[PDB]
Amino acid sequence: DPFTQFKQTPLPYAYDALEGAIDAKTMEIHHSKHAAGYTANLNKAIAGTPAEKESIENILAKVSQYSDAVRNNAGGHYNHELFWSILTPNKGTKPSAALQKAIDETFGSLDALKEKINAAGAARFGSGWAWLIVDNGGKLQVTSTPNQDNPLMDFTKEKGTPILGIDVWEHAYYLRYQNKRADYLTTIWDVINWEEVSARYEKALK
Amino acid sequence: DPFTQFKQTPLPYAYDALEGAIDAKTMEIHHSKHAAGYTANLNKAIAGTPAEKESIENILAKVSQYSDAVRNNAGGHYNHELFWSILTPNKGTKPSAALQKAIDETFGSLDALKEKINAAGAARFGSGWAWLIVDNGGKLQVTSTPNQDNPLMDFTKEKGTPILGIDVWEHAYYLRYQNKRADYLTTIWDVINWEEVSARYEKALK
Ligand SMILES: [Mn+2]
Ligand SMILES: [Mn+2]
Repeated sequence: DPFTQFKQTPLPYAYDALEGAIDAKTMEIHHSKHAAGYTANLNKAIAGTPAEKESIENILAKVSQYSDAVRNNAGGHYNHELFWSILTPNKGTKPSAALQKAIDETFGSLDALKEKINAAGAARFGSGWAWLIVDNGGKLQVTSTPNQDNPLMDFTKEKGTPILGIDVWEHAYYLRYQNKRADYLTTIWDVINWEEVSARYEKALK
Repeated sequence: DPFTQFKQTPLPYAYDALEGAIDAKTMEIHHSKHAAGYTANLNKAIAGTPAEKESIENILAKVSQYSDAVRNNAGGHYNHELFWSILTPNKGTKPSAALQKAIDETFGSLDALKEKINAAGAARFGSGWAWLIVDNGGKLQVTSTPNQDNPLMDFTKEKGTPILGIDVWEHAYYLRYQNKRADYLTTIWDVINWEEVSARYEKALK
């Protein structure tokens, strides 16, 4: 049906393509059950409200005006859509020259950035997400959020445009890693698509 | 070491005793990794603080006065300790006459109570717990809380003494049920120890 407000973008890889870090079963359930449910519930939650024809960014920017169902499913849809786009089976991507320079000046090195993201992800108690954002000063920042909340939401304290998010809900890693979230965080870097992260950074600065 | 403030209780059954509803691998990780960590981090968090010599119930009753590490691990330890005690491989336990009468007058029947708990469990977005509590007027209530929070905490909306808690963190059900939290909730009734729930009820009314 072309007329639904929100859709899942087709995945640019197979469910078993990311086995360097994420098992195939997780990819399939995570995409076709969890994430698909956020999209369907978002379409339902916005129906008949002022969010009905708004962009996802605009819904998040005014999210406190809407029901909790809009919040949780708008976050869910946005976050997962971003997450799929920043994974890849192709090894060895790296930040653009401009992103690399910004990472080095802000954190020291790519390793130092990964350490900070890993630590933020580990420190998120319960369900949530780790983020790399561009703030309203054009500055890079590492944050985390609970549940499906994100740095675009009106009430979020550390606001900015996400260029990278890593899912630390237990559903994202339990089948392969069980309690070992830190091993998931260490390993996921092998499938992060730094070309996509870099394209998002370019747009955030414009 | 007899002098630590908090210790875990070993399971009063085998890890595979609950395989009607819960896989052995989950029981082992859940008790030896997640719940062991909450106990250890609780003992560390309260050390050298006023919580250091307080009972777990008293810590929780003032938990807003302490750090997040105290709140999260005090809840974690209490909730898991209660959880293990209300599971059993002994099939066909039933509420005591006193508890059954209160259940029937408040909810209508045992099935009605189960429905209500299953619904609270399903509606808890993110990580948390579903609870049956005895409130401060002696009456039964069904609630849910986020993360490791619980009804003994000073800032919980619906306060009371828990007699039954069901863990709806993904780690509690993902290996066996994946996204199907509702199937987990339906099935877990097979292993609820109503004899322990009834003992907790009797004590709560005092
Ligand atoms: Mn997810
Ligand atoms: Mn648990």
